[PDB]
Amino acid sequence: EKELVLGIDYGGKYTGLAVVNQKNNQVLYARTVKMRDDVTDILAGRREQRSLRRTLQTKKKRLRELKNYLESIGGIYEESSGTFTIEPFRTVYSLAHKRGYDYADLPRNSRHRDEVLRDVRNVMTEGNLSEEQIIKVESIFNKQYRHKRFNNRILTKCKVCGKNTPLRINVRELLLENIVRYLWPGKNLIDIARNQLRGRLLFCKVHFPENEKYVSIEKKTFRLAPSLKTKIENVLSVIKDDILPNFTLNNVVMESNNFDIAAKTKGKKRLLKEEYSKGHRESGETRKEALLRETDSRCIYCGKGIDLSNAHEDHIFPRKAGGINIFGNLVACCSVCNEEKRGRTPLESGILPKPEIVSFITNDLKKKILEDAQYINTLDFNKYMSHASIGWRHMRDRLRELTGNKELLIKRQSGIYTAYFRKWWGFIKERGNHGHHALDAVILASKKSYAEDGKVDMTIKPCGEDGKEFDIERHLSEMKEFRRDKGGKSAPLHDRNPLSFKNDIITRRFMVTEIECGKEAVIISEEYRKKLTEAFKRFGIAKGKYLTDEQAKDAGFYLRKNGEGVMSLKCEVKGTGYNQMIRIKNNIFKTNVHNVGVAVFLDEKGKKRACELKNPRLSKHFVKPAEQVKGKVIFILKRGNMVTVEGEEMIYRVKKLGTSPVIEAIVGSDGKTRTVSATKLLKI
RNA sequence: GGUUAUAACUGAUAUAUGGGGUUACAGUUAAGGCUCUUUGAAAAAAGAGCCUUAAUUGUAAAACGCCUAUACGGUGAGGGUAUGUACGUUUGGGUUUGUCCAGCCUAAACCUCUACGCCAGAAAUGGCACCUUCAUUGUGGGUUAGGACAA
DNA sequence: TAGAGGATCCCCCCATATATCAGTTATAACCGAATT
DNA sequence: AATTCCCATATATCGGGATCCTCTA
Ligand SMILES: [Zn+2]
Ligand SMILES: [Zn+2]
Repeated sequence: EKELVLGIDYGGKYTGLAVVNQKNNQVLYARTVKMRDDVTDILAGRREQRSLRRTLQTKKKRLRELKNYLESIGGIYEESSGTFTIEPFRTVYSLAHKRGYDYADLPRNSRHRDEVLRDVRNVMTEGNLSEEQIIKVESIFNKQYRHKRFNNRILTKCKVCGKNTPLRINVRELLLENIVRYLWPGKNLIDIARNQLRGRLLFCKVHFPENEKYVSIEKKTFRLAPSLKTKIENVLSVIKDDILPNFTLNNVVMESNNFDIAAKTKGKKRLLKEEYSKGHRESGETRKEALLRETDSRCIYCGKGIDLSNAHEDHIFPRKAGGINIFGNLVACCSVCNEEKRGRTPLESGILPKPEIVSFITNDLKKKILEDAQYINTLDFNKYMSHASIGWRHMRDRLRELTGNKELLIKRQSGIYTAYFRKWWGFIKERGNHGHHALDAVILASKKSYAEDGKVDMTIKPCGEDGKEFDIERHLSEMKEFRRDKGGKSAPLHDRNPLSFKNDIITRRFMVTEIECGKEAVIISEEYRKKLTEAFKRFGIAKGKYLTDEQAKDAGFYLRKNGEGVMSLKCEVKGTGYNQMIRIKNNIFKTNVHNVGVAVFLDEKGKKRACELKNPRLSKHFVKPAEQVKGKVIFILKRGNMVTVEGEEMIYRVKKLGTSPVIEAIVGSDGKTRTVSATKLLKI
């Protein structure tokens, strides 16, 4: 064990860690891990909820300020009605809720701020009011309560010292002198002058000019995405428990992910070198400008005129299920086509692109996605290619900190090299079971010596327990699972969609197109439910599909806005109990953190009894009363607690609380869960 | 090979909004039911009341809590505004708990680093905004749907 | 008539600006250490 | 003092409950 080498295979969702010794190429430890993949969705979803909450708070402040001013100038406000009785004041208050957008100048639910202001001004003028009041009202509409601060944010530290890195927009003079030091390299200097310069220097103002010949340190990485950061931490967690206390580390290698994102994103393998400089976007333009040029500044879906003030970059492939922000996934949507699509497949949406602009597109990738949105699934580009490539740094530094040896050697191995040895030593790369990642890790750590006559040497084969080569299904341990725990204080208290609880039944309103096929029995209406079933049978729609906009209109499901929009139906919500219902203010939500543990106590008679402990943060918000603890509690059960049955010696892990906890064996059981009452269960 | 620079390419974190949708309440309309009164031999019809299901209008709520009233806004009158001020520096605080952190927000004291936006002239910079003082009049403000460890 | 086993049920969407970093591809500049 | 830069198409692809119907002592 003189030389120990650890091989790490970094992947988008699975990472394989293996450590072997180069003395005889013997496998000492090999295990693949599974990283959390819901962090990106959770972080994105949290931001939307936070933005919506802050947006509503600003609306309340704007409405309160407008109401106070309206009352001052002669308005009468009634608390019961909540709005002014006078028509000029009532209209202004009503228009304040939807003030429109003002991020672009003027060249429909959301039309513009100017149109709303013009509508506001017209109703104020008709009310015989002074221009001073109109100006003040307009100022309230355009008033900003929370100022935007995007300048001076996320300051970069210098490579040598800790001083703040100056912004590149005040460095344009310095960057010009960096090229004139030496000596087609003629258009390079033009770029710094006449375009945006986003990105810090990674250096301060005293080392960048003259001390640029400081090539002694690695590229420091200070900022990492939380989803990518927790993926590395989960991998490092496995290393600390097993690799750290068992064996020492002398060398570490990693699989370099040269996915060629600039090449696989266009539906090709590797385009020309000269075509890498010029991307899909037009020269001297943005994504919106480039999208309009390919559509001739019109709309693909409806053909109406599109300007920069209303152009939307739609995702032909919805982001609700999949969705990738590529140039070939966004074409055009002006005001209503985006609203009608609302994040669903165009084939399922039914708003087919007009066959007059598709033939005018010069991009071959756009042809396939528009004809069939499902083609992106068969594309050779995935979001995990960037996930695997991004994050190779900030891992060696953390590895060096954990295991010491700040002078650790870092090497990168390409996937082509490990493929040669895998197919030559007698290994098969199966796209099925995930145990094949530990083997990539072993080939990553294995000594590479061809010798012989140009063929891979057979005496350097990795060894199993004693000499039995390396078997994925025989010489591997259990692959670790990293999941999300909802028992913490950071988990959501309830669902984001309020529910209606009238006459002791949980119901909610759902769109006709949003109703899944085969689940129409929940509709309370005895006439629209039959109509929905008839439409499904007539059009020949299987289970799991929806109704398109054209099909819904032709089936009489469009009597919402003068025959120009789909309606909504009130249907009962399945898979919900009374204990999950919590009422906050006038809203009612369904919760999932209502159970925090199982408490077992002694009854008055003497027999043991089990109850469910409720969340302290939601105890007073429960619609129905719960059951408390009467006798003395002997023990309290919790999630992730190793328990055993009264008539068995196996170890089980509790997954669900309640009077009948659900338990599952740590090793084995083929993933099947076991349900048993807590009375006949004991905690180990 | 490393570092850095210029293009481009995806990946994912904050920020500030524009909508759709959901729920509560209060009106209106349509259709379908249940009762009462009444026209009526009867058939039947009308009026009134209630319910259900759709369409429509307005208003309101959207995590619990914790912290802050020594706080947080409106109006009017002064001053300060690259010599300045914080999105910056230094030491802290709130969220914040069994413990620690992220992300936001913020106090006192300071310009070494970092950043400093809009609307208007014919060189003279004016308004807005920001900061601050005072008076008057209100009850507001921040954070919270993420990650670890421990019980 | 009570509790497990076994079906199937349940979760919010679109977009517009404003900033930033972290990876890849290409070209160019050097720096540097190994290799020849 | 001139040259190499590890050998040498591949790598990446809910959880925590709930009801309903069916068995079992
Ligand atoms: Zn420096
Ligand atoms: Zn359109």
